[PDB]
Amino acid sequence: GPAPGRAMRSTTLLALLALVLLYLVSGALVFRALEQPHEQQAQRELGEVREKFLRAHPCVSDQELGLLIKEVADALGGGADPESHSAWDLGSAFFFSGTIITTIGYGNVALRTDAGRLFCIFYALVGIPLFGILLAGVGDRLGSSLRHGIGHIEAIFLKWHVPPELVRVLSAMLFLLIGCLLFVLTPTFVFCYMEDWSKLEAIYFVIVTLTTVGFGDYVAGADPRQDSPAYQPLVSFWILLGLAYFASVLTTIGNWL
Amino acid sequence: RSTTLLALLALVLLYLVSGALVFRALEQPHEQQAQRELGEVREKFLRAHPCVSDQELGLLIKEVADALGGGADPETQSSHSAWDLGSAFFFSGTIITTIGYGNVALRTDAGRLFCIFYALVGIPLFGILLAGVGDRLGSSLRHGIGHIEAIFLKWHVPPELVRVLSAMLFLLIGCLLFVLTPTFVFCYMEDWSKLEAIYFVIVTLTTVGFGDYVAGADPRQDSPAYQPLVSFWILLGLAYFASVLTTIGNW
Ligand SMILES: [K+]
Ligand SMILES: [K+]
Ligand SMILES: [K+]
Ligand SMILES: [K+]
Ligand SMILES: [K+]
Ligand SMILES: [K+]
Repeated sequence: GPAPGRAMRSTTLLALLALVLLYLVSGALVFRALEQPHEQQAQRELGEVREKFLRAHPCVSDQELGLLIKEVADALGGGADPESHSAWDLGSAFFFSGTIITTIGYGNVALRTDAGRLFCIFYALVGIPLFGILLAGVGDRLGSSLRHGIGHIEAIFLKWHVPPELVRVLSAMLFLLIGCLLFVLTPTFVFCYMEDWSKLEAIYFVIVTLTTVGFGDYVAGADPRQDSPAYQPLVSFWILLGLAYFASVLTTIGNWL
Repeated sequence: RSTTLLALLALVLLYLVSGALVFRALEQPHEQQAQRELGEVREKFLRAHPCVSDQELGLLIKEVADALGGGADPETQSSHSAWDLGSAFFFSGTIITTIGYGNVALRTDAGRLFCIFYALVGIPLFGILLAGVGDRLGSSLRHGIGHIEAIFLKWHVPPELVRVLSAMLFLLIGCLLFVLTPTFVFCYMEDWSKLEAIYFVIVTLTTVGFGDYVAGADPRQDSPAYQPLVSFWILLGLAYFASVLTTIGNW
């Protein structure tokens, strides 16, 4: 009814369209000044690296070095450690499978085979939607489990003569802030040391992860090697519950709108 | 229902295992193969030049690793900006669509902090327009078929089956304009293989966005339309492929 109806009005879209278009333009102008100074430090920057090895070592020709770069190119282009770290063992392959259905897709360990790409194609067409079924399912019992809990302490708020305005003015904020505590503030200060990131990196990782954006610029566990069996299912378990609570909030306020 | 959930949970969990098993078989050879062959080139170049120590080589192989990771082209030796307004505009399209290629990673803390607030706002905001377009796109499209549909209902074809016929044609002309045509273009303009043009589109459409393949990211192809017009298709491609998923949930 309202979902197509509010969009059925052509003026609502085209105004929102130009809004989004210029919302993208504004973000591009900001993103430019924030990052343009420091990105392409590789294309021409390696050019000085070659000479600083042609100068540093007269014993090596440029063509010998040119082949060396081309040799290590196909080496790095398939899996090479600049120094066990197998990125396709069942542990990490399970992680890679999860990034597909969650639509996170870090791509930090991309597919090489034309057989693996085809397998992933059908794996995504079927795997992704049925994952959302379970995620929306968990959110049903998860949201109810909080409200069971939300209700118990709610009794105390109303008794202390804070008006029926309490809801809807309070029980929404405390409901989200406890989730903001458990699935954002708690993991960040954990990940701030568990991966030894800075303050913003832990927060930046969580958001891009939970928003299913998944740049792949930040997993850093393995930062060098996965190391511990703690993180492996638990973080995916955190992502799962992170998405579930994320789903609960977007759905509940969907009703309130 | 807790009965369907916990049962589906084991179904989903094993679906990941079954996927991880086959993924291992199709990738563990190729990745670990190069890991062994890298040690060869380390030896092979330590042989050719005893003048160069391994530590001085260890720095270099990491420098070229830092370079190649940055997308440094090993082809010739020595402008096409990445954070130019045209591609930075496309970069914003990666977050709000939750595609997030990550091919051009961020670096500045100010850029990441601004991206934090920009992502939280833009993503549900985009979904409103996307679904909004998908409603109007589906409506304007459904408006067009009716002309042809009126002719089809004369050949004594049962209206019960006329229902099913259009349902096929709905997705067929839909994928034709948003799967076949994009892949045939990507297989041509990017000269990717058939399994790379399809692979790019699908991973992009489902917003998985591995970033390994990105159309228009190729610095050379300077056809004036290609850079943002693909993203224009991405919008319509997202809206259509998502609107079907809603009707999929119904049927
Ligand atoms: K996504
Ligand atoms: K990515
Ligand atoms: K990379
Ligand atoms: K989505
Ligand atoms: K993604
Ligand atoms: K991604």
